[PDB]
Amino acid sequence: DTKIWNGMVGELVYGKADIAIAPLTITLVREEVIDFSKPFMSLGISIMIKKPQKS
Amino acid sequence: DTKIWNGMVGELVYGKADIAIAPLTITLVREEVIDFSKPFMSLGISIMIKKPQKS
Repeated sequence: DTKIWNGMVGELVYGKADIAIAPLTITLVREEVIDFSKPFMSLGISIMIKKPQKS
Repeated sequence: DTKIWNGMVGELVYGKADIAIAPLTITLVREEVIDFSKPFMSLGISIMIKKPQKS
């Protein structure tokens, strides 16, 4: 409704922070409001399961 | 010696091509001469072996 970026983006768009070195997902809506560097950590959705156990 | 980029970079730096949509490794020496987009295909050096031959 207010279309206010909160968080670290709201600290970068509104000038409260000079840069954000943090785990931050580069999305297209975040791309248009702040300039990202090239990604240092490629990742994605992964599968966490228990380790198998003898039974 | 001549410090001439060949290839598609030599087609982009020297204006012979307007854009390069191609499999192209984003390196730092290539970053300074042409502007890359954010990477669409994260990858790296992988291990190709034969499939096991259980018979």
